[PDB]
Amino acid sequence: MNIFEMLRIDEGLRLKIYKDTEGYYTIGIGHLLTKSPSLNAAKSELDKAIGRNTNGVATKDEAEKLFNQDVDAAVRGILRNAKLKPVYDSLDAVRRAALINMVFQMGETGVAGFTNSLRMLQQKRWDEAAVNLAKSRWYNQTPNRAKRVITTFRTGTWDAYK
Ligand SMILES: [Cl-]
Ligand SMILES: [Cl-]
Repeated sequence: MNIFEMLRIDEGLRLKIYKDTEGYYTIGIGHLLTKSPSLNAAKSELDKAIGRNTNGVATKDEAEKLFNQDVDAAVRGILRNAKLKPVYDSLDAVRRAALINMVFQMGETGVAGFTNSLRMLQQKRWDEAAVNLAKSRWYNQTPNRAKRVITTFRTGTWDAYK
């Protein structure tokens, strides 16, 4: 298992513009297009992302390219973030993937706000962190996915994904 396969399981793959769990237009492997209520605005962002008149549809290769770009951006965001970097640096490889997953879903800002959990993770207080992570809108809105990521931070194994 690795970050790509992990996120592929969590996000799925859809080749036509769809609405995510929050009702925002997305495409491919969890690639958010826009928070705007307008389908046209979404089609326009899709075309600009892929570089062609797509008509709201992407091919598999295109979706996978957006995915590679997004994972790369998530990592790079973490490394540039003063609150995130130190946590990431302190973690083992598996847990690092858990942190990337969270950033991919909610953004640098979103995750950087889990101040208390981040400190616990940095301290390697696994069970405590897991408890704190669960007291969040994130967990209440997408509990199955959140449980998978949490278990990952708790155990440092990929058991939740197997
Ligand atoms: Cl893009
Ligand atoms: Cl879920």
